[PDB]
Amino acid sequence: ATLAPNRFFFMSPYRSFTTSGCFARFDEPAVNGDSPDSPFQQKLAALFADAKAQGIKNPVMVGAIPFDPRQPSSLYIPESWQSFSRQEKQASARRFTRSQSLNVVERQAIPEQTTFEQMVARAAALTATPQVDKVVLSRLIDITTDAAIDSGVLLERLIAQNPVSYNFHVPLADGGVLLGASPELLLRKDGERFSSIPLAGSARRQPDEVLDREAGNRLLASEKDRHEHELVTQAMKEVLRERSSELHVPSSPQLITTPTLWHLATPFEGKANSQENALTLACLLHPTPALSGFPHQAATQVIAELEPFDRELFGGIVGWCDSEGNGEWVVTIRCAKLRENQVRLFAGAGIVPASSPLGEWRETGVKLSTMLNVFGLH
Ligand SMILES: C=C(O[C@H]1C=CC=C(C(=O)O)[C@@H]1O)C(=O)O
Ligand SMILES: [Mg+2]
Repeated sequence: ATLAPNRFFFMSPYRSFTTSGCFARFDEPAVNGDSPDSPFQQKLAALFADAKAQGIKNPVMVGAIPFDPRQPSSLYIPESWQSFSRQEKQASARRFTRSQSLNVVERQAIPEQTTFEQMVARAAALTATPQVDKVVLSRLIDITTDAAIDSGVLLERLIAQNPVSYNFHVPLADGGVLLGASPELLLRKDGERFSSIPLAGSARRQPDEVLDREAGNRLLASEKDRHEHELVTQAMKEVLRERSSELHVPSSPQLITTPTLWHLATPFEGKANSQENALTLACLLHPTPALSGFPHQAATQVIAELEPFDRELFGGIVGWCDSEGNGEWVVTIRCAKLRENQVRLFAGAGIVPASSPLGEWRETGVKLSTMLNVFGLH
């Protein structure tokens, strides 16, 4: 049995659930969604009361928000939801046997290696200057297949290969499915308590648990990545100052893993005002310098002049919140948009003065391989 493409699914060490039905869609842009006087929040709160009044106990709001919060949002309240056991689902997925044979008929890197290296070069150059210190640049892989892609079977494969990550499956207004295995927590809020766990900095994992246990330790030392990382953490520090009652931040990062990568992480733990819910804080933080750059608005402008595509939901956030200030939001990376027989993958890095284009090209390549492995490609 597999999940139908019109259900939301979210797999997390916090709350893991599915959803059924669609009481109300919510397209409203999330810009200035960090202040509760915002159209986004007033509309959001309007719709929650609408839902409760109309008979829905414990409404939740689910879906994704795009990189650029001006662009519209892909949220909606389901008619219902249904908790499930993370560990139970890991085990069923690892046994899910029957897969789909897929024939690719086109595969396009957008852009290809050379154009990407020139974009990495022209971006690193501009970080050396007073104009920006960090920009994140991304690329895509477009895949056309000869038959519609079964979203449910693919999701089982993704769980089996990515047991530990924040795994999501989002129905879109166009009939598509946004799907991925994010390692990066952008914002959890459990009652009054909140955390965020930004990543930045990467190294390949190795098959041998000797060269693996040390390729990591290298990551912990590499000044390139340690500096990559500090830009993200200083910025999130400043932004949370007058938004959080308390706030604890380690000054040095720690190692975490995906099946493909070592990453550097810094956990944030704080308490926030009753003025705040899961999305006001998520909208505040996102995008961090791990997904856009630093300074944030200066780096969006390099991204627009350099990236030959619209990121749309990629590099956004995906998740949920309820009517009572709680929720979880993870960054939309290690992901794909599926629709009928067409798929788009996404990956970004991670660009400062010391970054070589061959390095970042291959870094994004390893990140893309999470979703390529789900598809059975290299
Ligand atoms: C943009 C991505 O990663 C971000 C978060 C973890 C590692 C990153 C890096 O080392 O450059 C990126 O800041 C992606 O996986 O597509
Ligand atoms: Mg990087």
